[PDB]
Amino acid sequence: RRRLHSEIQSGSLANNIKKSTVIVKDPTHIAICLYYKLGETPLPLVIETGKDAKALQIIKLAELYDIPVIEDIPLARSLYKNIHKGQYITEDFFEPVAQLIRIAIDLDY
Repeated sequence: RRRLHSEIQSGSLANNIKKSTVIVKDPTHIAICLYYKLGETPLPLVIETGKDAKALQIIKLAELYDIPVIEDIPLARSLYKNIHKGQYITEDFFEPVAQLIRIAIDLDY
């Protein structure tokens, strides 16, 4: 039998958070989920975003799945405005996102 629309939506959101590399948040309720996989993605990409209730939801799922969350107001707002879901970060973001990822994760290289 088919699952409820709400279950497909919640399940879909959960899976995208679970596979996120790092989430960048603003306390006014923006959350940006970055995805990077060495050899697959040439650059980090924005996999999910949210504002207000959706931001709160993303942040709570992040806590559930132990995904690193960094507060960075200017970077959250700028990514929100500029890098839409499915898009790679652009050059102005390379250094700030690199630094973000190094806060969140121990590479390696």
